[PDB]
Amino acid sequence: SDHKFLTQAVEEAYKGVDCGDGGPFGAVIVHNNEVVASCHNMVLKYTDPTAHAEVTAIREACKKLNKIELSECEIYASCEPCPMCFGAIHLSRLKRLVYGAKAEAAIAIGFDDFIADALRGTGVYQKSSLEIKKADGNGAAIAEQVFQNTKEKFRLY
Amino acid sequence: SDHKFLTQAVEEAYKGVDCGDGGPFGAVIVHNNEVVASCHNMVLKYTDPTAHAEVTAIREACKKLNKIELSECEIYASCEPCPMCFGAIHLSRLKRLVYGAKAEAAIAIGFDDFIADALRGTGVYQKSSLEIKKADGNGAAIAEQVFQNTKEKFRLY
Ligand SMILES: O=c1[nH]c(=O)c2ncn([C@@H]3O[C@H](CO)[C@@H](O)[C@H]3O)c2[nH]1
Ligand SMILES: [Zn+2]
Ligand SMILES: [Zn+2]
Repeated sequence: SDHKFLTQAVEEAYKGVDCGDGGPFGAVIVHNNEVVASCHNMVLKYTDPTAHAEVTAIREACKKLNKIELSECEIYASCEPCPMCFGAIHLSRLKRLVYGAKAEAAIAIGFDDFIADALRGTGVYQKSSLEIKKADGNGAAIAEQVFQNTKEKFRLY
Repeated sequence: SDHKFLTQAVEEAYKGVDCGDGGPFGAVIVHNNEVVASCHNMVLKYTDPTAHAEVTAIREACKKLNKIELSECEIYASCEPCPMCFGAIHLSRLKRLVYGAKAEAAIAIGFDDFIADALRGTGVYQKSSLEIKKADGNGAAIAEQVFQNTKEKFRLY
């Protein structure tokens, strides 16, 4: 089922960058095969630099479930969560994170080299509680190609 | 000027605890001596674990200035911002952060050992360039006293 929800997050990234809500980033929060929230980056729509896909999904899932913790839930991110979003994932008590593309795939088309030390295990103070799965194979390929596809779409604009 | 806005952030922390909005944390965003946002933790009121004082303040300042970057603004946090909030401060491009109490003051009364490497200078993948001032003297005194005064008066999260 990992493939299904990761590809749904990828679809959310495409949808969000097509409708102009924000950058090509998606996030899906699931509760035992049940989709709780399916969101993308809403920074431009909300005029909110904290409205990344992961943060938006956390907010919507927490409001839908009437609780500030998502201990029974897992999050699927189309792209490797940033430091802010990884911190939000920690605070949300999500029990597992699956992300598709490395941050370098986003950096390749002009996004900031804003990478979470706690996700990559390079910190002194911050460590991760979280089970972190980096996607491989076909899901990883789809997620990685997201960014070059979006650049192609808007090339002649 | 630093002491005034840090004191206002401390006051926001106290007000938020008294309201039941969240924990004893405040944040004030300033543009050239004008207060752009004055917020406290809203986790309990919004059912939103991302609604820390700093994130709430960034949201409100961005909505008031109707822009997603706060390049000429400064932020005053009653307590050392967590990894999430420091990532949000990074993304909002705030040029200066003044914080009152070290994170250990909050950790000592039950909060997560959840510390931002990039703030303390131990980040590797997260490279922050904003100016960071840790309060001294009376500011540090009142900011630390926040956590002694608010013990047992709010629900942890
Ligand atoms: O930056 C923060 N803003 C808050 O509102 C807040 N509320 C609680 N905490 C927790 O306090 C500790 C010290 O930063 C960390 O465990 C935070 O998650 C907060 N950190
Ligand atoms: Zn993010
Ligand atoms: Zn925080």
